[PDB]
Amino acid sequence: LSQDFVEALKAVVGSPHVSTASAVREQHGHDESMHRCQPPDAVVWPQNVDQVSRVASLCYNQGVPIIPFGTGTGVEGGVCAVQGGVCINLTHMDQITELNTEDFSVVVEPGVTRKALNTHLRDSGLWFPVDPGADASLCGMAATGASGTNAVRYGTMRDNVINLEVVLPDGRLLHTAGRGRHYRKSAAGYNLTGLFVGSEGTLGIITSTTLRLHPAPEATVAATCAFPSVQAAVDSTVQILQAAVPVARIEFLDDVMMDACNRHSKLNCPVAPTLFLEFHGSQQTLAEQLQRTEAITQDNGGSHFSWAAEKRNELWAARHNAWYAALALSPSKAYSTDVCVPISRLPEILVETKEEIKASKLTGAIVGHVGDGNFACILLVDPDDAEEQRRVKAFAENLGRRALALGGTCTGEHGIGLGKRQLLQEEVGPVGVETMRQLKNTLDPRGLMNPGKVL
Ligand SMILES: Cc1cc2nc3c(=O)[nH]c(=O)nc-3n(C[C@H](O)[C@H](O)[C@H](O)COP(=O)(O)OP(=O)(O)OC[C@H]3O[C@@H](n4cnc5c(N)ncnc54)[C@H](O)[C@@H]3O)c2cc1C
Ligand SMILES: CC(C)[C@@H](O)C(=O)O
Repeated sequence: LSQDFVEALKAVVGSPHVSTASAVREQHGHDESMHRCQPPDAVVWPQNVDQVSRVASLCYNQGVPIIPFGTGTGVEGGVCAVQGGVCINLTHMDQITELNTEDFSVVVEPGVTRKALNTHLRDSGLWFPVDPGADASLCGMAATGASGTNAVRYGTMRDNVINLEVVLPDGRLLHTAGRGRHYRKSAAGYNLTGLFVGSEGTLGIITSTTLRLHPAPEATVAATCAFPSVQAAVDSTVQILQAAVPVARIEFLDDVMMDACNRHSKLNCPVAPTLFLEFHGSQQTLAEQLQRTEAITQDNGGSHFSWAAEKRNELWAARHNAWYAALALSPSKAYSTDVCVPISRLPEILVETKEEIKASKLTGAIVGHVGDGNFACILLVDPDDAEEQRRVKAFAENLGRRALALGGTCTGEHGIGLGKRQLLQEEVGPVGVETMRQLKNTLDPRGLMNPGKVL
């Protein structure tokens, strides 16, 4: 990467905000996944949207790849600079603007995390529900199409993103639903917002997100329920959803995951396949949701609810850190699967996955947003064991195809990145692939917008 080009970058954002140092680049060449670190040629921190546009234009017209970088908590190698180029760390734009409490909406820049937004919303009676376990950039969550434990009731990022400000690859500024606009529904033209949610930085750079806010629940109750088998826990989940109990959270941990979270946190739950549950409503509706949910779990051998305030906070902090609890079993890197299937097929595939984990030499922990028909298998890797690494690939790839055989999807929330590109081709077929690629080509003709990812 030439000296003239570095100086041009410095002319846009300022000398302290451009780095070609090896250590700085290596810190931006990987996320939380096992994908090998591939350092960008430079890291740049733009200070405002005009600078983002000018950096993109400079890179695009010089043939230099662009890698958007949020908080680096992705798990599919999205930020890995597989073709080098300029990593654009967006987190110095960290302002919350256009807070509209009366319309339930807010605008956030990429440096704002969910924790920052909800802390600033304290005493407002509103909150933002989509809750990945990591302290992630909200614009990064828009880019990956993230969900979370609350999504079963309050929706995913796709459900809660109202508008996006996007710097297109050549530097043009797009407001996907129109500058400053926010509303509950629209039929005006083609919905551009949904195209950029889940685009993983391959269609442009999200520089602000307009988010739907939600009213805080009147009352909240959380509990855990232990089961004799995976089958019993997942049958309960499916029957709770089919009875239309509006649970706020319903999370599955197998016995391995439960034990790992016990060891990594303040919990001392029975080591067994377990559901973490949370209910929102008034006192009347809570008692009614509880009684219907306990009846279903009892029918499948579930324990009486272990109730949980500080202890719901420790409960959900343990769940949110399950990824790190799993890593701490083999102090190793990990790969995560992320399939999502029609809910009636969830018992088949979860039980089958548990049986396959045991039948193989591999270690795995299972945790899942099962209210969405979604779960993750966390598979540890010795970073220096090449034989283990292909067995992990082979396992994750066979699980993905089993989900596809059931009518599901290879990723419910994490995205495709580097790891699921072949599975995506099988999921949507040749006309789906060509259509997606035609969309990529019109927004990024030169193929410089995070190349090598998704497609
Ligand atoms: C402990 C843990 C728990 C997690 N739990 C969940 C969970 O429950 N649900 C879930 O969905 N994910 C979860 N994740 C994954 C991850 O946190 C999410 O995918 C999150 O949305 C990534 O955001 P980020 O800014 O950290 O992404 P990064 O890793 O910085 O980037 C991810 C991808 O998005 C692109 N990108 C980032 N920011 C932008 C932007 N502003 N504009 C355009 N493209 C951009 C990058 O180029 C890359 O391709 C978890 C991760 C960890 C470590
Ligand atoms: C599996 C990890 C990465 C996240 O998706 C979670 O559900 O906690």
